[PDB]
Amino acid sequence: HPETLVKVKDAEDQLGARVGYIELDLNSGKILESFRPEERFPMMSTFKVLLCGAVLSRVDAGQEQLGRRIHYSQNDLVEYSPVTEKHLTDGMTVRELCSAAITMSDNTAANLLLTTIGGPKELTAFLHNMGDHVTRLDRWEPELNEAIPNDERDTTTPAAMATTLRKLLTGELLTLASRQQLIDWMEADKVAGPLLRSALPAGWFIADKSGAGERGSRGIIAALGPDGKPSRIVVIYTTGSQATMDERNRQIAEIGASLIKHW
Ligand SMILES: *[B]([O])([O])[C][N]C(=O)C1=C(O[C][C])[C]=[C]C2=C1[C]=[C][C]=[C]2
Ligand SMILES: [K+]
Repeated sequence: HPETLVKVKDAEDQLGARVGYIELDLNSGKILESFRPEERFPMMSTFKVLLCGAVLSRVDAGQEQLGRRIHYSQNDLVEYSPVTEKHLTDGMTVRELCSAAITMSDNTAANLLLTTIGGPKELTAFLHNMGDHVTRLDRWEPELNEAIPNDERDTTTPAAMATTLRKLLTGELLTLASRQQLIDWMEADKVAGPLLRSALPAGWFIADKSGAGERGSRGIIAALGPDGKPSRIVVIYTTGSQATMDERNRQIAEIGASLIKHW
């Protein structure tokens, strides 16, 4: 709905920065609304969903086991690792690491998982192989959140990310079991409350992943829909704002309220 673009444009005004937006029908894959669909933005933590997608793909092929335990040490701990810093002695299973990465956005968990699949190079190869030649991961946590202006490292476009998420969630790349496992991890959340979720009515379904980086970068990817069933994919990114985190959260949530209002 054009009224939603009014809100997206208002966000650019309020934040003094670029905002990328795309809304796709989950069933058909049809593009419903878009704003700067082909401009690059830092993915930030939203890449963690693509990461676990790749992990699940290996699980499907028998190259990995969700129950396999990964041991790590203090040397591996990077900034913001709420779950992993807690299990240094126990180690964590692949399944628990994807849960930590997606529900809490644990950064060390992402690095451990990246290692299991071959690193940023292999995640990019995975995406390229499935038809996405735009999205690219180049670095590890925490550097991949740098968001240097004009830098293409660790970026995607709203359009690239939206279609790739759609392929992972409803395409035939993953088995039904894995597709649901990925959706299940995205439905759980302890950090994206201020974003789309704050505008969502209680009965709605939402599977999402948020991201935050330097230079006011903020974003979220999600599959959502009324009455417990997702029916659309929404991707929103912004970078360059000097606004506070609460201000950025509010603008993204307002885009969500408009999306919901004109559903
Ligand atoms: B992901 O983008 O959520 C990983 N994000 C960060 O590490 C990060 C956060 O979120 C968790 C603390 C907030 C602010 C930041 C971050 C990274 C770089 C600069 C600012
Ligand atoms: K989530």
